[PDB]
Amino acid sequence: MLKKKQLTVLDLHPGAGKTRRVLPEIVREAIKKRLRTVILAPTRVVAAEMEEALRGLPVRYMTTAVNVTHSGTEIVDLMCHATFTSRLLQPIRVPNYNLNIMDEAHFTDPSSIAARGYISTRVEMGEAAAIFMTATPPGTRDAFPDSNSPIMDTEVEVPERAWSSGFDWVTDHSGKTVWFVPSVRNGNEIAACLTKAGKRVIQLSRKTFETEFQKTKNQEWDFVITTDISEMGANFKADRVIDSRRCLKPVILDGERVILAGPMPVTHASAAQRRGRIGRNPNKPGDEYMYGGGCAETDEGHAHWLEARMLLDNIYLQDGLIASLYRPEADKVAAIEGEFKLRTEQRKTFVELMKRGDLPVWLAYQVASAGITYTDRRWCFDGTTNNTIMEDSVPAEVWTKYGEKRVLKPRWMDARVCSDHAALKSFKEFAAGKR
Ligand SMILES: OCc1ccc(-n2cnc3ccccc32)cc1
Repeated sequence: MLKKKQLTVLDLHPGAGKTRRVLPEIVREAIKKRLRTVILAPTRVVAAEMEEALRGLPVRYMTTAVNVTHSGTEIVDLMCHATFTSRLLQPIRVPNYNLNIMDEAHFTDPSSIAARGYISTRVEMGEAAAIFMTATPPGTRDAFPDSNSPIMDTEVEVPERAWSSGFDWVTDHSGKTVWFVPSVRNGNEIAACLTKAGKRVIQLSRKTFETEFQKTKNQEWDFVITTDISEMGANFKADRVIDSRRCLKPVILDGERVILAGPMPVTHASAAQRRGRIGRNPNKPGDEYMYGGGCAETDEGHAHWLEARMLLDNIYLQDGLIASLYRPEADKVAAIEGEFKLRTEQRKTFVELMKRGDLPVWLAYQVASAGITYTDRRWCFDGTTNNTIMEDSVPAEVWTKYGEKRVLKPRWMDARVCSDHAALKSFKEFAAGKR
């Protein structure tokens, strides 16, 4: 695998030991061959699990998820997918890694797709080697891969709302269930219904995942209600997955706004990862996978692949060359390489709107490309009436940094800034000039 110009897809089935068995063998070989190596973890939770798998090996943990004293002599770096792409975008030196290892390489967040684009382009140029570790590479059509123990697969109607009757199988279960929902708001309603029926429920989503995932270890629980973030190497001692088989799809309409379309079917890769949360213990056969819909290739025309192009157009590779998307996922977007390349000062603005602003990539791009500076929030208030953001069925209002109460009416509307109470709170703080 470690030979230059090679990209290896390590596609062992979920739970086959890619992270805890194969990765340390790769890292030992890389250190023997003096290969400057990066390991990319999808989440801080996975970064911390990797530290335990790699304990004893000289690895620099570029994450405060790991409390360690480095020797200063490590040639293997470990960081999150998003940290890698973030450092590439910023005026910070990123070494030209001889070996690029991406764990949970199916992750479809924009920064992960961009990282795979950059890495696969370096390999195609003859500059580097890469290993992409995932049971579900792009375009996989198999939702039911192999497992460590037999799984009971059942197609069944799954609730997406509070229910009073007709789903006794949900609550009659005496084990632990991981339940994949299409959104935070949908999970909130299911979680409230289970709580009212006497169940102990933990909710996971992107913003809460590091903090809340620890509860799955520290407290007894009956249900984990999760969004798709638990597709990225989240491990549970569970005996059942309930899978809506539904997700939200960010869609750019008419180049001018982002909507959260659906819910609609998950990809086969997502469904396989959701199912792959169970059947992991060869001593516990008959874990259950209950699934409530079919799969579809809903990654086609998904905003994340366009956002990945906006990130890659703004990463230096060599002169004016621009990294391509990883070939198997390159058709998911109709984009022109370089169309989103910003001049130096607009690029800095773009980066700060994502990093400090915490805005979605698409929205950061609209603001930066308009020649707006990071602290200029006038655009949060001067949009069309149809861009009015609602809070409890009334227009949302903030006090501007000038001390004026104004209706939130962004010039560019991206549904992800108000998809749940926490998102809208963060966007209100941004519009007010509070970060
Ligand atoms: O680019 C942002 C960012 C992310 C991670 C870190 N970081 C945390 N612990 C570290 C140890 C070694 C090198 C970098 C480290 C710094 C900066």
